Amino acid sequence: GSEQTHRAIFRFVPRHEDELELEVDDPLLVELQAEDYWYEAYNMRTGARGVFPAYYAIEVTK
Amino acid sequence: GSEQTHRAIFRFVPRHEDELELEVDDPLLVELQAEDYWYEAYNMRTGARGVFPAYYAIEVTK
Repeated sequence: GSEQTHRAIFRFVPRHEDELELEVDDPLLVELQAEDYWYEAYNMRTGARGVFPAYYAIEVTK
Repeated sequence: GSEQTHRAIFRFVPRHEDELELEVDDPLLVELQAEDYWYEAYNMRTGARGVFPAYYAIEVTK
């Protein structure tokens, strides 16, 4: 119950405290697709939670 | 030497004060391509300066 929703496609190294670090192909569970084009999610590989630029991830087919 | 170096390909709405807002197709002059995958640049359309995620722009070969 509650599974992967997206996948990171680009390396994202945070510059800000609220951001989620991403490594290519990281499995993601996106909680919100904010209006300002930022995604709020959990990185299923690292377990960390944070935000990142929307275009850094693609949708995974349920 | 203030010629265009890149062009934004994705919409980027800042969440942090040091970021540079981007609209698809904005011509950019990237001053620094930082090691943490963030670009420091000048938006030639708005005249604003700031940083943004590297993968949000492509390099012009003109």
